[PDB]
Amino acid sequence: TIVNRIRTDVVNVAKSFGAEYSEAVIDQIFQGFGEKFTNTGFAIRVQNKRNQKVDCNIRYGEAKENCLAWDIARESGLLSDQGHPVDTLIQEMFQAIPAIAYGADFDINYGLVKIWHLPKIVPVEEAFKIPSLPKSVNAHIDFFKKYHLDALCALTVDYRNKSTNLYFDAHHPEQRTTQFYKNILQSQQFEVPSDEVLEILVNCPEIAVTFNWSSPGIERMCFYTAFVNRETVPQHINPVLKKFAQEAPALLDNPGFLVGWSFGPKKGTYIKIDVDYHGLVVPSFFHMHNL
Ligand SMILES: [C-]#[N+][C@@H]1[C@H]2c3c[nH]c4cccc(c34)C(C)(C)[C@H]2C[C@@H](Cl)[C@]1(C)C=C
Ligand SMILES: CC(C)=CCSP(=O)(O)OP(=O)(O)O
Repeated sequence: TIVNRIRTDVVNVAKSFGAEYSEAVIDQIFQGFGEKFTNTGFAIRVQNKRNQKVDCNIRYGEAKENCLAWDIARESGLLSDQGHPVDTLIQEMFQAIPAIAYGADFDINYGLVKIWHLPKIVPVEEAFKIPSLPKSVNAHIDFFKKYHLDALCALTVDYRNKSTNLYFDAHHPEQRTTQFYKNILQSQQFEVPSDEVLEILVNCPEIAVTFNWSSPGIERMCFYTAFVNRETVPQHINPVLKKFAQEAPALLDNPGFLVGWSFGPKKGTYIKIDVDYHGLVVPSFFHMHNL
């Protein structure tokens, strides 16, 4: 079956990258969501957030107007009340902005970590009405204006990290210059990467900005780029990129990949790479950003 091949592949990725994982967690996740993994946008992700440690996430998305993952996770025990503003945030999101899709994200050592809300691209003003957003979001209106973060293409609630992301379509001509990325990164006193990475960033069609309830500032920013096959991933930039690009499983032989470049302060400066397991994610990425 597809679901058994997926579960096998996930375990094999975790063992190959030495990622911490829990067989009991994986059993819970697949009990609730394995059927969903078989026939929707499904990806396996690895990242090097923590020092000398690779983490493995699995995630899916589908074009439903309601947030089915929330009901499944509540019923299957994968999401309990946190005693925290995240408890109702996703509900508020789907009440405040109409969704064309939703998604969910799982750390295979923990369980459900995030749920995504995917609207049609809307002005970012539509998010300022969401009551339980961290106050730092409204406090950053002038920042969003200045860096042409006006076109909101997704929202996410990170239940484990207790944080939220806003995702923007990087449509503005200024975002085709390396100076834009140097300036938005320096504005947060984040690390500025090499010129190589900068000329990769200028092609990023999407920018994520992370907020939380523990600071007035931005926690980290992420620039996302897709690659149509293993060969065009910039494997030389980092060993995790090379190893995952050459080894990641998929249902076709040469799958595409989504690469996120994260930047923070002792920070979240790191790489994320996801494999387009079924082949739907990468085209939907280009389509949602009109490329
Ligand atoms: C299918 N789908 C999902 C989609 C998604 C959820 N949140 C997003 C925020 C920005 C962009 C995207 C998403 C897409 C459309 C590029 C997409 C990515 C893949 Cl990796 C995911 C997570 C499924 C495994
Ligand atoms: C397009 C990408 C692959 C999904 C967007 S959500 P994310 O996984 O990048 O969010 P975080 O890394 O948890 O901040």
